[PDB]
Amino acid sequence: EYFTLQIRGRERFEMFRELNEALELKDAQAG
Amino acid sequence: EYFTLQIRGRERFEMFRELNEALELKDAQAG
Amino acid sequence: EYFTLQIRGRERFEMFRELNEALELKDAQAG
Amino acid sequence: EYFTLQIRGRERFEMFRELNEALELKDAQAG
Repeated sequence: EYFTLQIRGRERFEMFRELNEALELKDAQAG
Repeated sequence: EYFTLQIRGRERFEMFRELNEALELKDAQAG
Repeated sequence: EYFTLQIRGRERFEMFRELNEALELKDAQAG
Repeated sequence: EYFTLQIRGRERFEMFRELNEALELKDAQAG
């Protein structure tokens, strides 16, 4: 299930995007 | 400028939503 | 109960510090 | 340079620990 979050500010968006990509990379390997 | 981030998983979405709301509350007061 | 997390990199530390302060401000008011 | 952040609450600590480990895994590979 996918959800969408609206974020205000380019810098804030960049931060959350990096954190989300980091979590997805962790899962793809698992650990 | 608003951006939208697609997140996978209800629990992950809840976490990012709380973090985003926390940052917005901090800004509304400023500090 | 307090815990301590060791973080590598000033920029990363700044980011987590802002996020942690944001969550604490949210709790102090509650919502 | 390593920094230390004091966090209140086991659940909050768990969340930041997962996020920090995710960022470190991303860097170890780079991307």
